[PDB]
Formats: sequence, C-alpha cells, structure tokens
Amino acid sequence: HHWGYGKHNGPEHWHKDFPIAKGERQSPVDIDTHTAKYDPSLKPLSVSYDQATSLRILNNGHAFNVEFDDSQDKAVLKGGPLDGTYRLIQFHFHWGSLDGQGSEHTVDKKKYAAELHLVHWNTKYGDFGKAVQQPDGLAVLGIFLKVGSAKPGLQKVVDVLDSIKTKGKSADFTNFDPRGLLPESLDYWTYPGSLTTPPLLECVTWIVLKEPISVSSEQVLKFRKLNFNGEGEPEELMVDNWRPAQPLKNRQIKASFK
Ligand SMILES: COCCCN1C=C(N)c2cc(S(N)(=O)=O)sc2S1(=O)=O
Ligand SMILES: [Hg+2]
Ligand SMILES: [Zn+2]
Repeated sequence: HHWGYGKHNGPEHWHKDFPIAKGERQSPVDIDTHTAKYDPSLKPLSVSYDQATSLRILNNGHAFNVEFDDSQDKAVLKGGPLDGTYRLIQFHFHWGSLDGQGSEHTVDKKKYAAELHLVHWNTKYGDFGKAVQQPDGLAVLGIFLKVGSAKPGLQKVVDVLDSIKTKGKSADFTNFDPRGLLPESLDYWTYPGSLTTPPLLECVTWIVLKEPISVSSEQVLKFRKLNFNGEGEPEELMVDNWRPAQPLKNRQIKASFK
C-alpha cells in the first residue's frame, strides 16, 4: 500500500518497495557531536531568500509543503559544502505527537520537537526531475524546532493550517518570507545522505543547522491537528511523520564550527 508512518506502512516497511532504504547513504542519522569532524575548508552558507516567491501550501498526506516558484534564481542556497547554485523549491516539517520527539536527525541521540526541511535542487541539472537522478542533485537545509517562545515568522503558516486539514487540500500562500524561519547562527553539520521519505533517493547533501529555532507549544500543537487522511475518510492525526536515524556507515559528518 502507499507508504506512511503507521505500524503497517511505516519506515520499517519502506524497504520492500524502495530497496534503497537499506542503502549506503540513508538519512536521517544521529549527529554524534564528538565524532563530527570540524572542517576549516567549509565555506559559510549563503542563503539568498530575499526574492523568494511562495506559491501555495499543500497537505500531501505525509506533511504540509509550502511550495515556491523555482523557475528562476529567486531563492537560492550557495556556499557551505555546495558547488554551484541550488534553488528553493519547497519546505516542510516533521513533528511528533509529544514535544520530546519529532525531529528526524538527532544530536547525540537527543530528539527535537520538530524539524524543518528547506529543499533545494541543483540548477546545473536544468530541472528538479533531473536533479533527483544525480549524486548531488539536492541540498536540504534542516532546522530543529524546540518548544519555547513563539516564532513570529511561523505564525502565517500556523494560521493557514485549518484550510489544509486533510490530504490533497491546498491554499494560496503567496508572499511568505522563509527568512523568518532561520535561526540566528548559520553554523552547521553536513554529510551526504538521502530523502528521509520514499523514494529515499540518495542525493541530498544535508546541511543541518546547529542552532534550533523556538516555537511555542501552541504553534506545534496546531501541526498535530492536521490529518494524514483525505476528506471523508477516517481521521488520522498527522503526528510522528519522521523516520528514525539510519546507520551512518561509511560516512563522516563534517562541522563548520569548532
Ligand atoms: C522523484 O521525485 C522525488 C520527489 C521527492 N520530494 C518529495 C519527498 N517527500 C521529499 C522528502 C524530502 S526530505 N524530507 O528528505 O528532505 S524532500 C523531498 S522532495 O525532493 O520535495
Ligand atoms: Hg540521486
Ligand atoms: Zn523532510
């Protein structure tokens, strides 16, 4: 059956239809801060989200995605461990049913309440479709969310959630500024990995920021009221839409900070 996060179609079952699930560079992974290699050759990240053009927000049955117009170099990510320019195409979150879980990546086994993923594709390849067939096609900027004070930049997103409660629903979501979701520091960990959801394609250069952003419990609570199910179907709360940590195998997590 189509994949999900439940007992019968969750992560532990993905390998059956997506054999790459047991591959060599699978994500997420536990970032062991004591084994991560500080690397001085890593340039600082260059986040140019000033001309970002958000188009809409959609509930796809696995999470809610905010999509952006990537027809041109509007919102891009450069520098860091990247060669070339990567265009922002969408961002989504993974969250849990309780504040002590939700993130996909963990830091020294610590799970955060949620994790924001800003998906970018390598312009060198022409289009998103070609990028996903390439061993450096995607760059996903991951940001952890911890329950504390409210994140004002996240409110516009929280306010529209009622309109996309169920699978398949979408709502116009223009003029959203993704910069309001960035933490203060751009320090990060980076490693070669994959999409954390099927098709689990292996070509994401993961860039996980060190500093998490704070969101109120009320803000994360609204995430938890979404539905995996489409309208008319039995209600299944959208929570715990995260993949557990995969074995690091033959990889090293580089750090841009000491
Ligand atoms: C062949 O088409 C593949 C399409 C993959 N896309 C959908 C996934 N759910 C997905 C998961 C992503 S994540 N969470 O690992 O960054 S990104 C992302 S995605 O690159 O925007
Ligand atoms: Hg790939
Ligand atoms: Zn994700």
